[PDB]
Amino acid sequence: ISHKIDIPDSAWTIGIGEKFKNAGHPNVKYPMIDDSYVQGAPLGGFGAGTIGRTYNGGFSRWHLEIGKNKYTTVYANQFSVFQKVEGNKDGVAQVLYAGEPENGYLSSWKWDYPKESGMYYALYPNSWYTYTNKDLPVQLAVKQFSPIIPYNYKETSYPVAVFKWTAYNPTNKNVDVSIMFTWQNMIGFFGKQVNVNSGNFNKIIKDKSKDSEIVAAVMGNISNDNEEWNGEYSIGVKKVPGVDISYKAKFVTTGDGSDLWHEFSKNGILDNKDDETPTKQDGIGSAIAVNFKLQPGQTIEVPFALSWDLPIMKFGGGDKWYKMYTKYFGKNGKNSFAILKEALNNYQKWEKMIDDWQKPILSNKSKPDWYKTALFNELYYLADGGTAWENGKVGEKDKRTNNMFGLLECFDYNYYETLDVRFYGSFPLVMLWPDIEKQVMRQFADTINVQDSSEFKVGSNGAMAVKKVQGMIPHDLGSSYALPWIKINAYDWQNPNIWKDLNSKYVLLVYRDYVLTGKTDKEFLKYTWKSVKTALDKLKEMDKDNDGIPDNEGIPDQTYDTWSMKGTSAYCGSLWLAALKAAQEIGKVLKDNEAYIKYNEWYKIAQQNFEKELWNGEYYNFDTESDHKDSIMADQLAGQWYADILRLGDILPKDHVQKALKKIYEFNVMKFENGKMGAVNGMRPDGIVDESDIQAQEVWTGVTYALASFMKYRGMTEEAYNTAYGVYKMTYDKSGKGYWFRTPEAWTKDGNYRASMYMRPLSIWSMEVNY
Ligand SMILES: *[C@H]1[C@H]([NH3+])[C@H](CO)[C@@H](O)[C@H](O)[C@H]1O
Ligand SMILES: [Ca+2]
Ligand SMILES: [Cl-]
Repeated sequence: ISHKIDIPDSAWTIGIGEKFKNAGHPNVKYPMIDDSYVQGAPLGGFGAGTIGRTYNGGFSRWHLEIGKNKYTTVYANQFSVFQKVEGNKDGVAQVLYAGEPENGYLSSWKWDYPKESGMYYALYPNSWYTYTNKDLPVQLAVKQFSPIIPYNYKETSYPVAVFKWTAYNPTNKNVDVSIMFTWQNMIGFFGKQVNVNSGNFNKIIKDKSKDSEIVAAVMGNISNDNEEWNGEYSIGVKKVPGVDISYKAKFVTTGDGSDLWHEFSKNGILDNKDDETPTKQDGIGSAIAVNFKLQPGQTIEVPFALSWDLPIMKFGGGDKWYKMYTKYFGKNGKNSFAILKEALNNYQKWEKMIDDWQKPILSNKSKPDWYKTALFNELYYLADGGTAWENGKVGEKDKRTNNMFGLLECFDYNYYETLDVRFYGSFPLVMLWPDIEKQVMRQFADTINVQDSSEFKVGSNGAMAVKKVQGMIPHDLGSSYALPWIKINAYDWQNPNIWKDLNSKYVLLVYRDYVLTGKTDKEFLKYTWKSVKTALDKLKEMDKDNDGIPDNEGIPDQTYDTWSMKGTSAYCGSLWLAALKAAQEIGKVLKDNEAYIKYNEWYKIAQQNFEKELWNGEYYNFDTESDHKDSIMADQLAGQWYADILRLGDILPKDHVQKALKKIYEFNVMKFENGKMGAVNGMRPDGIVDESDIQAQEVWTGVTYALASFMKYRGMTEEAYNTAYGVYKMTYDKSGKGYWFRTPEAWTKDGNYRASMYMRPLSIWSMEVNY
């Protein structure tokens, strides 16, 4: 069957129903998400809410409630197959799901799709399932995707998925085949406080335009309430030559399922029974099937689709917003059929658009397949990370020009656009969706001079601190449990208003976004320039010892929020140097002589003092005053890394940078499990992992990928890919820890993890920056 479909060799692959033996688990004491290794590539566009369908076939990882992660298989949601060989009395019917319900429902359906009988493949945004089963003479495959397309802000938003089936008969008998899509009416699955199924009902739409015929089920509710819970789901199929369509509008999901299954298992043909009766307590669902006869050697292809029109997202602080796709389909929540139809009539164009964007990388035969696997599959997080993309506040009067956006750091630390993390994680956005990236950075610019003098308890030490200080960049733009975009600085473990990295990272992200979009967007530099100057001016005030560099205060006052730095640090110091160099450049572009002169003066003093304070002959010391000061830090030259990307030249001597990178490769990579797991954060110069704090002993996936890109830029090609390979292997390989489609922030040497589904590893896209 893989002969009749084209799956790229770089697709991640696993057997349907394969048990994975090696899997990791959280390495922390507090409760932390662990949804198991049974995952797959998500379906759904940016800001739409996403649905994770796993490699076992189940629709199990629900991100439809924006900002929340709910792992539960909705067992009624499936593809099923019927096959009957010409000359047999009976056919066979089978749910394409390698599992079964726990207790109760749908006992009549044929569960437990057998092992060693099919494969799952993923190369985001595409995934595939092949079915090669000795009791199914006709072989089947499906290609499933959403239209996630760089430089496209329309289709990329859509709450839709397409399932393109291919069926091939390798035998010498005629075989009757049916494929059935079932879906529960999930209105009330979340957001509805009482009466969760009440008023749900299903209708059948038959669209008979010539050379189209679509048949679709629309699963909605009789209420017209404008609430997060209300809207519609649709499933449907497009008629193709040689296929007939059948349907069932209403079967009971909170029952044994035999209302539907006795029809399908007989002859693969449903009753075509319409029934718009609303349910009260029972759960209900719909079914759409196709049936056809395959001659020996014959192939047939048929598309199904799924859409969800859930127009309103609500956050825990009370704000309700329309999702981005509503711009294209409307806001009233009765548009699921329009969305489905658009997909069923345009999916072939979308396939080609995805192929067109993937082709430059896939066709580059100098790059290993593993690297391609990771580059594309890490992109899952852009849609799956609780992504919020608004098209107005519900009830909003004054029209607006922009659509605010946010990606979560992760689900365990439910913070939007954590700036210290996006410094690593935002590369795909600037490179592939630059209008979104510039919007986010304008969001940050707009916060710089916000002051909120109310106080909060700091988690690390119990002291009270001001929420938001004028001139200090925020850690984050809110929490999905509170008020994204409106109440910033949701994070409370430390006080980010005294952090020594955020203001620098902010400036560097600004200049990055100018450089990587062609050095043409002077208007973006003009919008952000006051905030850039304010940010550097405020951070200068933190230089207590007058060496020209902000001083770390013997506490975790930066992204390593449990790892103390004291005095001048390699990390914050290098970031400061590069940020000064960037601001000098912007000064030149914008003809701001006083800023150029001032930042140049600050840069020259700071650069001299940084080298003297920290250069030890082999690498740059972690810091000037900590007990662990001669640790080799993987991220010690983060400022120079960004300076390379920004084309700002040498902030530090080339020979010193080279020695430092070589040391990090020889130590932090190669002496940490033989370089097979990434770069550990801190290593002592005797070749022993630094145990001064948990973070020192962790590999950070996104720091590792960033380090790899830096090594690549500096011509250490073999070291770069070796360093990155460890992250790929841990994430995706049979020898790793089973983290596919949930890449975590960190792991320790035992392979166990902290914070699955994390933003930072999107930094693998920095390996694709083109000089
Ligand atoms: C999320 C998390 N604590 C990390 C460390 O893993 C930190 O960098 C972020 O600032 C925090 O919000
Ligand atoms: Ca200082
Ligand atoms: Cl290997």
